[PDB]
Amino acid sequence: ARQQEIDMKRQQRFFRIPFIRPADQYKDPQNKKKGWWYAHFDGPWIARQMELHPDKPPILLVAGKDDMEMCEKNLEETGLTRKRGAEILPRQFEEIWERCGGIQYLQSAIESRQARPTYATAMLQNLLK
Repeated sequence: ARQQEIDMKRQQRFFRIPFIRPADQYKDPQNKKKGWWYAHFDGPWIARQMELHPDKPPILLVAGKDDMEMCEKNLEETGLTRKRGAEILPRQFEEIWERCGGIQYLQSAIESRQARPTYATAMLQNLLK
């Protein structure tokens, strides 16, 4: 069943990491746009992904659809966890998620059965009201 897929009984971890682009990093100390990478991992994998770059629009990625775009490494295989407190709050993630159009993207794959009902999709269904 739908809920059977989502199943809100797994691990939920959200993180973020503000890293500067190498190219801009050295070519110009001032002209070094900072890119923020956030990802809401679920258990050993992830279900929500969002990228923000001063030069690159809000790249909203999700499991199933942008499985190749989003993080392709388990929590330990990611690195954000190893960092110095990469974790974050769900309020911030959903803050930007709505600030751009993540829900719309999810609702699109959700209906097309591409979003892969894992957790965000269900959370989205509730976030719709």
